[PDB]
This record gives sequence, structure tokens and C-alpha cells, in this order.
Amino acid sequence: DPLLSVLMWGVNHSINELSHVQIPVMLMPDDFKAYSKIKVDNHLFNKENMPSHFKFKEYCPMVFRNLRERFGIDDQDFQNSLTRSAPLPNFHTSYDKRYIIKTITSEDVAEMHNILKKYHQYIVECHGITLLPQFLGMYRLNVDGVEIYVIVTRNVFSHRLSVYRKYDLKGSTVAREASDKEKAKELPTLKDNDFINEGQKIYIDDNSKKVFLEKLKKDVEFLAQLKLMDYSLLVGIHDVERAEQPGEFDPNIDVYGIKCHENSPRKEVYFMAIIDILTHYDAKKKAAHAVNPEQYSKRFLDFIGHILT
Amino acid sequence: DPLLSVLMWGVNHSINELSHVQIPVMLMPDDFKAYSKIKVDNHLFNKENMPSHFKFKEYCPMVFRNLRERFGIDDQDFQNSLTRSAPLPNFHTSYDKRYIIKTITSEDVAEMHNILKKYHQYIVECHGITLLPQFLGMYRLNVDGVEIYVIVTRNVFSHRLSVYRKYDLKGSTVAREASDKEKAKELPTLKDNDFINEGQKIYIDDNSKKVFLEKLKKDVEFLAQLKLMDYSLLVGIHDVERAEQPGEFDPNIDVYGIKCHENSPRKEVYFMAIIDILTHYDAKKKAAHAVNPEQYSKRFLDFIGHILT
Repeated sequence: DPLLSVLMWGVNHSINELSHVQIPVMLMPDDFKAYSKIKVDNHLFNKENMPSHFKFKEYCPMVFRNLRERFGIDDQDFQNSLTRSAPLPNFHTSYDKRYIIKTITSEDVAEMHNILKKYHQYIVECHGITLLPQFLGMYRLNVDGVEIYVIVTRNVFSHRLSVYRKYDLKGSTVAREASDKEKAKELPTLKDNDFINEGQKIYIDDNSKKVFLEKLKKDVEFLAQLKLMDYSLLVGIHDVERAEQPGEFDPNIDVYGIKCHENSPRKEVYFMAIIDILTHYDAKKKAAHAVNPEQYSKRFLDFIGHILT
Repeated sequence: DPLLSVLMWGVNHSINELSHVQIPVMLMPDDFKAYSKIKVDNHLFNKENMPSHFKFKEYCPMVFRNLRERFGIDDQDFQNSLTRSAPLPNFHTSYDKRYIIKTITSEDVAEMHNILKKYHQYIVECHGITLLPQFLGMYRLNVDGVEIYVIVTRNVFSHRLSVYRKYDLKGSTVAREASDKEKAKELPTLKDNDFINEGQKIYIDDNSKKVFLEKLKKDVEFLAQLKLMDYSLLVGIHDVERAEQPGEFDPNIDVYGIKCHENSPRKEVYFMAIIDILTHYDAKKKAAHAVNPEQYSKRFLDFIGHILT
């Protein structure tokens, strides 16, 4: 909450600063090693929700400025989405449901730095058309003894259309099922065995499915090159009828939406994308001390192919 | 210049921050001991005219917010006056000629802190009607090894009406004359002996002169209580005819203006005010090691009375 305040203040500050830089079409190598730090000390000048001593650091501001524009996001809109009203917990969601704010470890920050240039290059090569997470900003927040790192992404789900059923898919030969406890939540994050045993159909037409699967193939191959793994396909289902109790969406805001085909048994819109990619192979082995990257790649792409069948 | 950039950035930052605080009608004792510090470090994120490592400190932001409003100055106007375009050297003047930006010593900063509460109280008592300097903001600027302090005041002179002749008056029994070198400048700062030997008349009507002199009396008495001295009466003369080659002014922007009376030999507008008050008695004695406060008071008020005669 006070950390949230710093995030809001900092994002507002960061975007206002950039609004003055002239943005070239390209990035230089040093853009990937750059950062912006502010440290505020207010003495007997106490504000409303603002802590009186805080630090705010933005990593690689020019890279993320470049990415946001490649992802179709205007800086002023981004600013408003994160500063007109506080993000809500759920990670956090921007008050307008457009962006996600996740807390990550310094280890994830190191790995994001380590892939940022290859990631950016891949985003350039696919013209921003990918099922990968859209990384929009990365920050460090300090308030009096607490340091956290946040990364901001575009929401996989719609900002308007409610998701009534959500799946987290991995293709792992291991037993992946939601818990009897977890299945008691209101939006259970169901898993591979849920989907498979419960006969979930995804009714998208054949052209939509071929396009999707080809995107997925290039995306997952790219993640495999980076020796990344443990990522999921996130699947949200919006039931048009249950919402009405009309199912159109802006594919330029809800960029992961795919309408169902015309003989779907029920009017449905699907939101599908890869999430949680920053687990490097060796990060998972260290946490396991408290499944190779290609193996994950194959078992994943095979499963999603079977999902859509 | 890079310090000027920090000043502009900082003033912009300071006013935007205050635009969010709710301003009470009163100040608390702690408001006079408060400050706001920002430290910026940009690594490989080089801006246009902005240094990439700087510090900016605002002293007592609530007191000066309070003073500005008592002096009739809106914060957004103040901001624009100091940030839409750079101040010009001459001290510095805001690009719209409304405010003055003077560089002061840390010793002056200490003395300003030391009188700020009595000063504020006096401004409250006279409803902001005074010939004293209108202190609007005080700041500390750091860029890579340089630290300076600035204090911002309302310009004694008009923002529109050009001054063709300027006097610096003290009433000192000592020999006070501008130099044969100084008198070669374009706007010479003439002195007591200049004025006196050169038969300068100030043609203001008797009511204007009685009002002025009574203000001056209360102001100088107040400075004398503080054991301050070495201050001057600054006198600017705007010649309406020389400008035309029409002499009206807004007494709410040009608050020190006094129109001449209707039999003045030439259409003239006078700008008069006390300047440079922060010399404490003992500050002058230390600099002299490189005239009591009441004596200065008496010789000053007597002289200005004779000036206007």
C-alpha cells in the first residue's frame, strides 16, 4: 500500500520525465544497462498517503519505453492506467484491468536483464505479435527498510469481458491437478488434469487454431533457446450468456482474445497466452534444493496441440 | 546553466508535489524547520539539458507556499514563470520579468531560517502590504560537486514597464557614490550622492508619499528589531515618453509602482522597495574583517524622508 503509493508516484514520475526525451527509433547497447533512480527525503513535510522517505528505481527506461510503443501502448494512457486510481490486489491489477503488476525476486530481475536484449530482438522480429508476456516496465521500490521489485505486464484477460473459468497448463508428464482446496476458490486456477479429465473443449475455428499454434511454436522455441522453462499457457473463458445474465471485444485492447467458431455449443471468447517465463532452468533447481528446458518445450507444445485438437 | 536546469526542474517538481497536499490556513512550528530533498541518479540515461546526477532541496515548502498566496501569487503561475523558459542572467530574472533569483551563501540561508517566523508573522500583520522583499522560495542545488543556494523574490520593477534610471539608497553618512566606471554602465546603479548632488526629484502626490513613508517606517523598524542592516531602498524610474519613443500598469502585478502626480514635469512611474535585508549586523563585521542596526535604521529613514521632501 505505501509501496503501491511509491509505485504510482514513480510511474507518474518516470513517464513525465520520458515525455521530454526525444525518442529515437533504435536502442543502443547501453540502453540495456541503464537505470533511473530517485530518492526522496521529506523532513516534517508529511503528505497524505505518501511515505516521507522512499526510493524509486526504473530499470532500462528506454527499452521499456520502446517495448510499450511496440505493443501499441501510449505512454500517457499507461500513466493514467497506473496513477489515476490505485491498483487492486488479487499480484495487482491496474484499476482499469489493463495491466498486471507482479512482485518478483532480485533473482528474477537479474534474469530479466539477462534476456532483455534477445527478448527485445524477438519482439522486433515478430512485430509485437506473440503469445509471450508483454513486459512494460520494471522497478525497484524502497520504503523505510522494505525493498521490492515489480514487473508490469499487459493483462492476458480482457479489461471488460469477465472470465468465468481459468486454466494453467504446462504439459508436464507429472501429476498436475488443482487441489480439492483450490477447486473451492471462486476463480479456481484449474490445471492440466482438470482440463483433460473434465473434457474441456476450446471451440475455435481451424484458421484461428493454426495461426495460434504457429505463434505458440515460435514463442516456445524462443524460450527454449534461452534455457527457460516452467512457463504456462493461461486460458480464460468468457461466457457471453452468463455475462448477459454483447460478447464483442476490441482485439486491440484485448489482444489475446479469440472468438469461438459459429457452431460452438455456447457463445464463448477465449483468452490464451504464455505466462511466467523467468524461471531459468537453474533457478528451479536451486528452489527445488530448498525436466530440461527442451523437454519442457516439447511436452508443452505437444499438450497444447492436444488441448485444441 | 545546468544549475539553472536543476532549479527549473526542482521548482516544477516542488509545485506539482504541493498541488496534491491540502493546504491549511495555518502553519505549525514544525513548518519552519521542514524541507524537501530529491536526489536523482541517471545511469546511461542522458537527457537533453538535464545533468544526470543532481540534488534539489526546498526549505520550508509550506511556509513559502503560504507566503506566495499571501503575496497574491498562484502556484501554477509561479511554476510557469520559472519553468516555461529559462531565467536570464543580469542574479537571474524569470523569463517573464516577474521574479528574481539570487544566489546566496549558506550563511544567508541560516539567517533566513532564523528570521522566517518573525518575517511571516509580520507579513500576516500587515496583510502582505509592505516594502520588504517578498520571499517566495528558497532552494539548494547540487550538480556534481557544485552546491549553490537560491532565494526567489518578487521583482521590484515592472514586468512590462522599462526602467531607465535606478538608484540604490542607504542614507549612510559614509561616502556613497557610484563609480566613474560604474556610471559608464547602461543601467548604472547610482547611489545616495548621485541622487543628492544631481537634484533628483520624485514627483508623487502627498497622499502617496505619506502612505509610502508610513509603510517604510513600520518596515524599517521591524528590520531594526531583527538587528538587520545594510539594506537599501531600490528606486526605478520608468519614463513614459522615452518608452513611447501608455504608462499605465497593473498595481496587482507591479505592486511597487507609484504613478507620478499630475504636475510632474515628465510622465513618470516610480518603483520603490527595500532590498538586501539578510545582512545581520555580525555578518557585516565578519566580512569587514576580511554602524549599529538602529543607527542604520535612523540614517535610512531620515534620508528617504529627505529624498521625497
